Amino acid sequence: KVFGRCELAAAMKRHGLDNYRGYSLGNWVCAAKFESNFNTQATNRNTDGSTDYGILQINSRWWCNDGRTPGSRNLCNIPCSALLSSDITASVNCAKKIVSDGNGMNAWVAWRNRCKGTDVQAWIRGCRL
Ligand SMILES: [Cl-]
Repeated sequence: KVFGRCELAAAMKRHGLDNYRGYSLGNWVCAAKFESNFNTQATNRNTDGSTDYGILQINSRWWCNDGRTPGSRNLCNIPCSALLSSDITASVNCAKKIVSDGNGMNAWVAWRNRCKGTDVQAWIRGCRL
């Protein structure tokens, strides 16, 4: 499904992402906007044979196993199919692991290039959280 901005903000806050590992909620909402345009079903194929899945575009080479990616490490220990659900729990749980591995939100290029450096709290402005 396609989430609305405040709708996603509320779901992410309920899932403990606000200020997780030092990243305020706005960062996560901004990343999702530019990574998948708030669509839980977005997929992107990469040159290395990997694919990015879901609202947070989680990669199959390191994080989830999709069964067609060479050198897959499955660090979140979940099939990539689970990250295409309308429910964001699995994606969020994996996202928490990705940010904890020691490089914060730099794993997400859309966040890195289009969110970082801007006023990200503007992404949750107007929402009841
Ligand atoms: Cl899969």
